[PDB]
Amino acid sequence: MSKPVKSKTTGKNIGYGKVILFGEHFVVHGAEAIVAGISEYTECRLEINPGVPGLQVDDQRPAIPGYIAQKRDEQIKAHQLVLDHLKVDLSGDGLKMFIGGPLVPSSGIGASASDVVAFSRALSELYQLNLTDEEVNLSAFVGEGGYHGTPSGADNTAATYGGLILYRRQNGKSVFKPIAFQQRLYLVVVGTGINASTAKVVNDVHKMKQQQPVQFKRLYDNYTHIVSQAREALQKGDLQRLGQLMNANHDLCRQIDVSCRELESIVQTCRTYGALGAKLSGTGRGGIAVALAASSDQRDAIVKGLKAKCPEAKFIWRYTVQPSAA
Ligand SMILES: C[C@@](O)(CCO)CC(=O)[O-]
Repeated sequence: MSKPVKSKTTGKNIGYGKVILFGEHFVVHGAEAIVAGISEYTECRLEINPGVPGLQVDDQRPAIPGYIAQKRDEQIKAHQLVLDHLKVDLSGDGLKMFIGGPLVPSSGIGASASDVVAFSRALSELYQLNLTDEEVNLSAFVGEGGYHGTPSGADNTAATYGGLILYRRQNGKSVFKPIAFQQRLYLVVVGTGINASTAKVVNDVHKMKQQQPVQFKRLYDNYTHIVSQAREALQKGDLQRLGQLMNANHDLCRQIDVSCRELESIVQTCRTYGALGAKLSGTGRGGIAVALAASSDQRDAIVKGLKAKCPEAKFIWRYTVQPSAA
């Protein structure tokens, strides 16, 4: 059982946000996915709470209205899973937790993973556990079990490592590797305000494949071609090509029936206002859409356009993926 070495964290213990750039839904069936850990993050600060047992959560994340209250019971389970995993006993002296960072918690942004990653790093500091990224990622994965469900590993992996990540089901579980990229990704991420059930939509897609094996196989193959090109576009640093491929990916997502009217409105407006590419991101049928801008100034025009002309764009965020290398 781990005992606290520090009385208060002084580090910057964070978990990155996440957007799926390519391959939501198709990844379930063996295709390669591109997941982006964004710069924007959740921070966890910890300090000892002498004589006061348990974990006191001071959650001040800039979450969308109602989100924190909705997710609190899951968060309780999640934090306790991390605490148990790391063998931390708070039955005597507990902990005060402060949760901050600029990441806006909302469905589709991997905010729950960001939370448990930040918490795992903060615990590692306070208890001087010297956790590797691998160990942080596992702690987060375990904790993610407290939210529903089930975690693929993509959210926690993006939250602990950051940057661009190749995600595939291989031999025969989730396999992750970093993607090297030399350019900044200027993203507009848009929340619909609608929460969809990952499990239901995935199972609906499973049923579509069952009902139309030949048609689904074609869409699946069409996807593998897009992500193959997406990888090359990334290696080249051709953002215009990447954007075009994002659009093509969205088209395939509509064909497996994971879009909706609100998402269509957002992507249409994004493209109208000069986005290189725009698509739903993640589960679909609600959640977030993601648009790629060529620059920061061109991102301004898209945000302007969405605010003015797209009422379905309930929440609008400027997110960035920092380059991995010089
Ligand atoms: C729909 C899906 O591809 C992404 C949901 O965030 C499911 C998964 O990858 O486990």
